[PDB]
Amino acid sequence: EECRVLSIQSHVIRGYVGNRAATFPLQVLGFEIDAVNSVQFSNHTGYAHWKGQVLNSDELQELYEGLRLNNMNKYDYVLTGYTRDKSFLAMVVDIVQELKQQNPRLVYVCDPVLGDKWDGEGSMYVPEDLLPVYKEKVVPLADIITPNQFEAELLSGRKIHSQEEALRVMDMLHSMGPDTVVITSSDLPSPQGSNYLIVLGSQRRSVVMERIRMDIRKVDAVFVGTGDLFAAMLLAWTHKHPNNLKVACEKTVSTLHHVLQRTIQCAKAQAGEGVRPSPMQLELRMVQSKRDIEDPEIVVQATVL
Amino acid sequence: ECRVLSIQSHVIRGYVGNRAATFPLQVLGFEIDAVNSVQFSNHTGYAHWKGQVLNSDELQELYEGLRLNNMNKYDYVLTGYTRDKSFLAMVVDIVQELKQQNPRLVYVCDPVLGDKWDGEGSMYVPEDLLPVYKEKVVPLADIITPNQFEAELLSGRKIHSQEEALRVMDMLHSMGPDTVVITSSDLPSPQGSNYLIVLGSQRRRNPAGSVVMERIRMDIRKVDAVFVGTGDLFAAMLLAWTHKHPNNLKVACEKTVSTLHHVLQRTIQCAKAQARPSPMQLELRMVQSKRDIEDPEIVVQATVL
Ligand SMILES: Nc1ncnc2c1ncn2[C@@H]1O[C@H](COP(=O)(O)OP(=O)(O)OP(=O)(O)O)[C@@H](O)[C@H]1O
Ligand SMILES: Nc1ncnc2c1ncn2[C@@H]1O[C@H](COP(=O)(O)OP(=O)(O)OP(=O)(O)O)[C@@H](O)[C@H]1O
Ligand SMILES: Cc1ncc(COP(=O)(O)O)c(C=O)c1O
Ligand SMILES: Cc1ncc(COP(=O)(O)O)c(C=O)c1O
Ligand SMILES: [Mg+2]
Ligand SMILES: [Mg+2]
Ligand SMILES: [Mg+2]
Ligand SMILES: [Mg+2]
Ligand code: NA
Ligand code: NA
Repeated sequence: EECRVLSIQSHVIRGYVGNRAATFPLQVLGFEIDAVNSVQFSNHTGYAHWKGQVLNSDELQELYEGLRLNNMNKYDYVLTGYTRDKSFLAMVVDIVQELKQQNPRLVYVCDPVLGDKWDGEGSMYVPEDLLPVYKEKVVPLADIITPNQFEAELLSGRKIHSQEEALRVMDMLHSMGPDTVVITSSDLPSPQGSNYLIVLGSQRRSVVMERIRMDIRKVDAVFVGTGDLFAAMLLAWTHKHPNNLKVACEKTVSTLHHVLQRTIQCAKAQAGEGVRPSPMQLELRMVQSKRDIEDPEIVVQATVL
Repeated sequence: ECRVLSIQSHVIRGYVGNRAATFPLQVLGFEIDAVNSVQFSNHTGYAHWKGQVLNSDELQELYEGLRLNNMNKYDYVLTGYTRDKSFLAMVVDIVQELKQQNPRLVYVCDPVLGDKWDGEGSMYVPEDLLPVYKEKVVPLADIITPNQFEAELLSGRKIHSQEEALRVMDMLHSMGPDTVVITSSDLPSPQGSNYLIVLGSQRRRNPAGSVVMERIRMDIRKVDAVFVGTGDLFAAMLLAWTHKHPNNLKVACEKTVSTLHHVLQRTIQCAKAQARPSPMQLELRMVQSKRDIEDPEIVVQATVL
């Protein structure tokens, strides 16, 4: 009847990040997703300016309490992403634990947002005290995690220089609890050329492993909200294709392809030839990608490792 | 691209305020930015509900952020249930500046003041809001959607018949808005007593330059239940379909009212099959009505007045 998702992420007025990047897509795919907005900002922090207010851990608990009092604390999935506050994350953990006791079959999709790699090596953009909570509290509770290379390294304590090392680090994260690990981006080399980024996916489930790889053509620009979109779409596609990590990843990545393809085109037309599109011009063309989200044309086959 | 700034309430579970208005508008291709005026666990018609509210200062701050980035350029502004006078005054100042930034901006205002329960009607917003609506908001509005009780409060006249309704509608036009739709009333229907009546009136200047007025009426059969959020959805869709059929109120209203019907029908059937349906079972089945929102099959035709 209904697949409900409790998604606790940022909200911006203008643009598509966090809950803004996750909601429309999931609703379009028929999920009863409920959005708890961890913050409400004018726009994402990639802009010259930004304003807003946050939601403290007490307010989050207050909201959970209202749902519980009405017996609306039964969800099929929980989805979380970027959080800057340690208190908030701990409160999130208590909530998932609770929702899990309420429904053992709940799937927690955790995007362990900690930072990223830029030119070569990267940096965190979350207070460091958060990492221990993610390693000790969050990830062990998670059923599906979506870190990028940097986050996978931080959560494992191991550096990743090759595909093999990435799969080993993924085995470590698996042992930490999550049955599905998908590294959403990395510096790994591709035979296709230098203009590619690699996605690796591992799923434990007769206990069998399924591992995949995808080589994605890089678009010349920095997008915001794509990691969030990736996690939400992975949530939707692993849902329709359980035990088929391959397809789930192909639909997720293809959906990202169409959205970004549509986004970079508009960004240019607006910026004009030879001019790099601004963050504003680079906002995901989300509503215009509705048909691509409903049924994405697979434009990337994933290789079975 | 058509940009809408919608300042209304947000709930975690259910569809009212920005939750009733956002998904449908996005489905229709509108770039709608949602400013959440409150964040509650659910709508206040449930046994319990908890949450926080946005104050006029935070609204001003969120707006300052859009402005600092030059993102205060909108085609439409949509407001609904507002609980605080200083908030409403802040909303008024915002709409003024936006209209200055763009003189073609259309302000769609749902002047939420109260309603009628059986025979008697009463307010559910601070009474000190009525003067602000009368002198500050409605004069800035291009499209208003009051229910019968609100048209009466705004006009200062009681409505006992179609004739009195049309006079208050002209009164409302003279206050400001070119489009006045009374979204519900207990006026008499030649089809029975179990009908609510919708009246619409739109003043526009045709190609030749003559100022004319289109007037319509719809007799909707009442369903046995109280829905929350349908008034919000009505305004949202009215915005969407008058945008599509700017010189045809009859069609705009027929698509708006037909969309509610399809939604309410699906909702009433997946509430009966659950049960009396409680507030939770009567939540608008928003996500499941996607197809109906995109292209509503017209099920009720309007009477030309
Ligand atoms: N410049 C780009 N070119 C092509 N695809 C991109 C680009 N940026 C993002 N993507 C798409 O978005 C996905 C996620 O990458 P991103 O770098 O946006 O997230 P992450 O950094 O992997 O996630 P997060 O920081 O939220 O944990 C990539 O797998 C790819 O599908
Ligand atoms: N019980 C019902 N039976 C049939 N249709 C209904 C019913 N309730 C709401 N509707 C639909 O929703 C529309 C809006 O009515 P509602 O009473 O929901 O809002 P209002 O009270 O008219 O608006 P507001 O938000 O300004 O108070 C009606 O015109 C109709 O299309
Ligand atoms: C507050 C906030 N939410 C969401 C996002 C989206 O993150 P990503 O670019 O990985 O999709 C960002 C990006 O930094 C952010 O700052
Ligand atoms: C915060 C809020 N938003 C929206 C609504 C829904 O209004 P309506 O049923 O007139 O569309 C309500 C109900 O009173 C409400 O409390
Ligand atoms: Mg990245
Ligand atoms: Mg992110
Ligand atoms: Mg009503
Ligand atoms: Mg309302
Ligand atoms: Na990621
Ligand atoms: Na109304």
